[PDB]
Amino acid sequence: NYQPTPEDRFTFGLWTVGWQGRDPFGDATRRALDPVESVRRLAELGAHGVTFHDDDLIPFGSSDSEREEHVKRFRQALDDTGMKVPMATTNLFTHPVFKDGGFTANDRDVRRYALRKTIRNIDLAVELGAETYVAWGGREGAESGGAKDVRDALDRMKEAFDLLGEYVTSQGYDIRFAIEPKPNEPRGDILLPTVGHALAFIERLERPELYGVNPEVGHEQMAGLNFPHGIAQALWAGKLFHIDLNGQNGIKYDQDLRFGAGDLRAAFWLVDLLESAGYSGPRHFDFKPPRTEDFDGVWASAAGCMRNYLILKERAAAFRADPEVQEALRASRLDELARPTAADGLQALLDDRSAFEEFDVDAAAARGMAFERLDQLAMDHLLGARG
Amino acid sequence: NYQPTPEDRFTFGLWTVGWQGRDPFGDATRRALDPVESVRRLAELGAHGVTFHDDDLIPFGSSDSEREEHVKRFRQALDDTGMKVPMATTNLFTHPVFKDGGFTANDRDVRRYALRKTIRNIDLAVELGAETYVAWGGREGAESGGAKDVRDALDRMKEAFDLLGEYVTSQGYDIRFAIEPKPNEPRGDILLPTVGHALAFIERLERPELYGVNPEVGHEQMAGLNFPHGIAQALWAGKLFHIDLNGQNGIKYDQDLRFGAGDLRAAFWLVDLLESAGYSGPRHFDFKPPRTEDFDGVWASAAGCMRNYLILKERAAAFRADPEVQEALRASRLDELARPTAADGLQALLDDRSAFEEFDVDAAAARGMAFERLDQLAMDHLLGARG
Amino acid sequence: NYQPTPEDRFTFGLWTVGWQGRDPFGDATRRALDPVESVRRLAELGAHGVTFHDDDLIPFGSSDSEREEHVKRFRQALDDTGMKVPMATTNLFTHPVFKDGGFTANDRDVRRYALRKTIRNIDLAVELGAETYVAWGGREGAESGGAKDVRDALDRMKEAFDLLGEYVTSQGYDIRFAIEPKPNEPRGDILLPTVGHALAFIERLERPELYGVNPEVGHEQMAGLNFPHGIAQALWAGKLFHIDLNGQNGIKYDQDLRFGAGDLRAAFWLVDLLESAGYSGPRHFDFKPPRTEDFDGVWASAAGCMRNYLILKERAAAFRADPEVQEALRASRLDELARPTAADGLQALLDDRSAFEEFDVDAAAARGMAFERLDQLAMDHLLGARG
Amino acid sequence: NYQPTPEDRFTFGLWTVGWQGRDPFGDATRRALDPVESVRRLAELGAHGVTFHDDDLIPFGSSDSEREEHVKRFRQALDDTGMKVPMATTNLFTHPVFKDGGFTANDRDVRRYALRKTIRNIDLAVELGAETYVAWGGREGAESGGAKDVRDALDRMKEAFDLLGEYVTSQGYDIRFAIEPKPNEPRGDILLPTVGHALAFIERLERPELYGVNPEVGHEQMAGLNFPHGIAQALWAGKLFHIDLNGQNGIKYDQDLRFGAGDLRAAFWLVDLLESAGYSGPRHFDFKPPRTEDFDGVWASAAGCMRNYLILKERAAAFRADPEVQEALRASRLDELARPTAADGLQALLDDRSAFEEFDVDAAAARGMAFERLDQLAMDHLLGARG
Ligand SMILES: [Mg+2]
Ligand SMILES: [Mg+2]
Ligand SMILES: [Mg+2]
Ligand SMILES: [Mg+2]
Ligand SMILES: [Mn+2]
Ligand SMILES: [Mn+2]
Ligand SMILES: [Mn+2]
Ligand SMILES: [Mn+2]
Repeated sequence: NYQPTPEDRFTFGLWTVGWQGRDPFGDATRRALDPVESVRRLAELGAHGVTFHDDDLIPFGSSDSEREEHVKRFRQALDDTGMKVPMATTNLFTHPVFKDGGFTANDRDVRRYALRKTIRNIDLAVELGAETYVAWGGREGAESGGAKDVRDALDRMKEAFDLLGEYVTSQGYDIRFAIEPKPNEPRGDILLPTVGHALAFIERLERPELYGVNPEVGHEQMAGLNFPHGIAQALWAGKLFHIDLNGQNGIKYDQDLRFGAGDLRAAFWLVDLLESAGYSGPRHFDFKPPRTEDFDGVWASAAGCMRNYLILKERAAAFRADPEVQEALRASRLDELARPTAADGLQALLDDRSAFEEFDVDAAAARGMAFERLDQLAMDHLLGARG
Repeated sequence: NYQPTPEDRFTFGLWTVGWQGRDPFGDATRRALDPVESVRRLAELGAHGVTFHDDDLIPFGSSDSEREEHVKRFRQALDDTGMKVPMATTNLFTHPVFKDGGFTANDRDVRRYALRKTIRNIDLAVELGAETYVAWGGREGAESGGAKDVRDALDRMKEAFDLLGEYVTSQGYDIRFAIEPKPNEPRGDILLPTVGHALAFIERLERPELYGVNPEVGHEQMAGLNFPHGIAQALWAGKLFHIDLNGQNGIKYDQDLRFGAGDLRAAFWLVDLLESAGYSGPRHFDFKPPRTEDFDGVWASAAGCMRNYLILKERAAAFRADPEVQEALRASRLDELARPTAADGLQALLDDRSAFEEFDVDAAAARGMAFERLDQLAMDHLLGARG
Repeated sequence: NYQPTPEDRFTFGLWTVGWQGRDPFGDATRRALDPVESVRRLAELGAHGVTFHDDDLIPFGSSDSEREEHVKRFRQALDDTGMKVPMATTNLFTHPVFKDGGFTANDRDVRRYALRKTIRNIDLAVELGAETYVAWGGREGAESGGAKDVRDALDRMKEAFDLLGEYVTSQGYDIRFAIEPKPNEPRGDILLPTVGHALAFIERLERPELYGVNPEVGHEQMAGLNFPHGIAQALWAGKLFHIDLNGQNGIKYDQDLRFGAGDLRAAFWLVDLLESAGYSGPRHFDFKPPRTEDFDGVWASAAGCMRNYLILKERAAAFRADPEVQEALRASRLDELARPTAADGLQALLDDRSAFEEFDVDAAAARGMAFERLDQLAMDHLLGARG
Repeated sequence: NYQPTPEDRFTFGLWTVGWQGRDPFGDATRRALDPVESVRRLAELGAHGVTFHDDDLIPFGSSDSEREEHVKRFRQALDDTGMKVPMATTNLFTHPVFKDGGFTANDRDVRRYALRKTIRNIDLAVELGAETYVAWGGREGAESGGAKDVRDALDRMKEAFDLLGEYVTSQGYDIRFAIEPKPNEPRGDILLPTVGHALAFIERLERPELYGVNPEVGHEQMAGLNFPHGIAQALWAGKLFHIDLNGQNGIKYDQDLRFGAGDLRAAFWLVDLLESAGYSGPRHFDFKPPRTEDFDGVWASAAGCMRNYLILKERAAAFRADPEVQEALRASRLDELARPTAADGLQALLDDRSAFEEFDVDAAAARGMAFERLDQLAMDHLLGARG
């Protein structure tokens, strides 16, 4: 019941089920997984593919011969299981050299190094069949006001992304970029902190068509924002290239709980939106099995991610197909929201006495919106109190 | 000492000092102010100008006869004091007809009425010499997920702003629009909730050059965001058309405290940024004197807004003029942040062996950033524990 | 299906369904309800009783004859419907005289007035059969640091509550007090901001046995706290006298959505706790039907409060009775949490080599807690994915 | 200028300046410090003393032989510099055995081990002259609702603290316990999450006089609470045994910035309260120099903690000494707040017609509170815009 299949396009980062449980206050509680074991276990649970940072697969500072042997094992595991690699990314945050950032580090030589590290892994991503390259600028930011001139840093960030668009264009690579926003942690404030800031930044790049967003449930909620609303704005702009699914309990540290946990009604409205919009990209889980768990709990947590999506997908479809919800949407005038305000045009609007001179504002004000019934129907469907 | 003059460009909304103290849990504590009296008292305090909603100046429902008397009195008060009207805006949130929004109400007739109400006040704003027209969509949004399809709502919001841009260009008006974001309150979630979301939305308008942002200190802080960082991104995009200054203590209801209150160091870094970037627009206070105050406290609170700006301006200037701070900025490599990462081009960067193959990452990782020394110098300057 | 009955002990404040929709930015959207109509409508929906502020029932400044006629109508409506009045409270926040507080107003004469207003309504509460008297100190606090010496204010707050305990003891009234915490709004910070602060304060009253807490879902969540955890601490201390149920979407203004909305999984764990602890007080909804709604939406919202509680009660009971959840609780050692750590006593613990000298910390560390399976079983039960 | 001396009682944890910079997303940026070197560097900066976790001083797993050498070296360093050890604490959060807690772990054998580990370090703390023993239950709590029955967990926490109180009283030790609250991180929710919750819990211990709180600036601010207000309630209850000073920017991960950073006006009001109440304990800094810094920045950040305290102390003293501020305090009736509301008794209050029957509420409502003038004087004093 609610069994995931590869057609559901569920993907996992190597670093998700691979997380050893080291947090700001504690040591690791689990040993490291071989990426090959991760690929095989995830295939048996019904996953579609896996994603990776360069440093998840290739030990930092590996020689080229040493790099080749690491890829070849991962290689074979993907071949054996039919697992795809739809997305890859760069670790520009763990090594101490990135303590003030990669692309916007104050030191110029670190910025050049970060670009070279990124470009090497783009090559590898394309070889493995990745269609999306994610950038999470986790160290781009500041703890204090004078440490970072944000106008200069945005110049440096634009320069880096423009150079990367140049590289893939010169190589003829069929790959797009997705910026993953986060408001804070591990920096006090991170540049491009929300979906909105990232969307605005993309419009100033030299070729904006190459760049989209990879929003994460928990990151927008870390700013108290409505995640389905932000996803709707990304869809409206044509910029939802990828998505990170997990759970988060409000405004605190980045929890990365399994999808479904955290804010359950936001999860319901998110799945309703993705499915009714026909989003066809990967459903990627950027989550961390809590460090209380042994490895059997790791795979239970990963399976739970996939199961909760499938349950919510079923309830959202039942909600939209219910004839009673039908009528309630018409009663709340959702179909009128979808109609133009003034397709007659500006001149006609200015000459329409019914729009102002003779508009009965008191009668219009008395009309109820009937939102609370509509919402209780949605609650009933989520909880299985109707079908 | 720290006395404002009209040259400082301090402006205030009629609705700020005119707030009667009604909050969700309590009735008014102050009598209503005559707009003419506000203009005169504000001029006596050293203000540069005043701003208004249509309904602050002209009582809602006023006959075309009564509307003319109200503007005449106000124009006369402006002339007698000198005082300017740099910006105006529409009240699309108080009357019950707007309970589901103005531009994005589900009911089409409400949406047409909201546009007609706005266009009438654009005409009045231009006659009074306003250069900026502000839109705060306080009722655009939702409490529940099914009540608003956000993709349709963004279509309607774009339709509204495109029509307004058509109107002003057809009349030859030399006015620009500024969107004022806010994440929530009075709606559970408000559309375009942060500076970034509004900046992104503007790029999809038909004539994006006509539109910028009017960010408010407290509104970005209601999402836990760094207001100076968000202002920097607006400046970087060429979109800071106007600014609302006030105070806010973190993530809670919108407090609208006087400027300087709330987060004091963020106010310092904001004034440093505005003054160093050469922002030339109004320094506008969107604040509410607390309802504990009588009219003497109203005027004391308004004077405090201006005074705190002027103190912070002095300390930020002293900070940037200090040779020891200039040293510390070079020690933290802020000057290198301003340097192109790779003006030598993509190919040169790829061939530069010093950027990767022979980059000593451990030596680079060992470099201290000297940020804490720089920040304590900024502390000392703010507190006047050095000159 | 999921039909409320008076035995479920659901209660509503007159001010909940009576809320006219006036918020900080908008006028009322609904006319006022006669308390008699409220009592009759709520009885037909299956409610158990109603609660009131003095000012909900008796217009402020009513004469004694005028007071008598208002009570007599309410009176008869309760008699006709069998509705109970289990709780009442005082409005010490709406009138401008309370702008700096009631019990902790700086002005001594206002503090005496607040006590006299409270004592009059205690008499009325007892006449109507109330067993709990709630105090929400909504104006007790400050916007600025110097306005309120909190040690002096806590002295004044203790003095007020001690005097009230004296009054009911002298009159022989069978009634208890419950303090309703809230962290902020309408004051910048409110004294006793959380359940914990209120519990601590009660221990310094002259007769602590007379005082408990009335926690509200949304208020604890306004501080980002775990509401079920706080309710557990109140139960542990023997202090849960009353509870306010509603919904809240994280850290923002006090939304007072209908119960079930906001944080749905917290609602599930709250009902699980209340039912398994055998809480026998009223299930009181302190909520506000959104101002988008007409009166038919008001009653739909109120019915939804009751329905969601009953659905969650069913899912929580099914969760606890599931033999698979059974085993999972034993697998996660919840029964071991309920056993003493050292019932053998201090001397035996100090002499137990297995507790330290010979404890195998590495073997103990390797044990998984199996929390993620347990939690996915709970998710499955909430969503009706198992029975 | 603003130079610390041992008389100022500034103390630092070994783990503060000794933090190597490991965060959830990054490896260490600094080498480990020898405790003897920290003691000497801190003494050179003007510190009064140092504090420690057992595992900061003695490497975990040390033989009883190796443990003695470590303490001897440290005692010698203390003697050479003078330096005191006013408080000590137990690390019950780093080792993986504590992944579900120490005192409230579901596994009983872990709970017994946590007690034995703590009791060993109490003996060491007393030998080094510590007067306060701090407990931060960083791992007590949960990520999911069913993992922890909080009522049983509070039974186990009380059992643990009662046993510790039995131990110290049986040995004749003259040490007191201080509970350090925190709302979340590293657990999703931590038990006893705020100052109020811990104060309430203490009153249910067997010997409550032995236990107080160790509040931390950033931890209360992680719940959006007013830290000076919470300190005032701890003082009012006689329970402020110790304090942790640092900086935090609002509701996010625990930043542990140096004191003065974060919320600057709250730091001012905190220092005003501590100094005016005559708090005599240590001024302890629980902070982390940012991982961007080298060892020069570590020491600069520590010096900044002390310097910012001393600047704020001067400005708060000037504020309270200013005759114009004393005037403003009387104008705001702070002196009347300090007056008993009804020292004449319940019966006299009931018979006082001036308190209700003849109280002119509209005249009282008209009184301005003059809070904004008072607060701007406090501003001026903090910024040194008056003397
Ligand atoms: Mg992510
Ligand atoms: Mg504003
Ligand atoms: Mg309530
Ligand atoms: Mg601490
Ligand atoms: Mn995350
Ligand atoms: Mn505002
Ligand atoms: Mn509430
Ligand atoms: Mn901390």
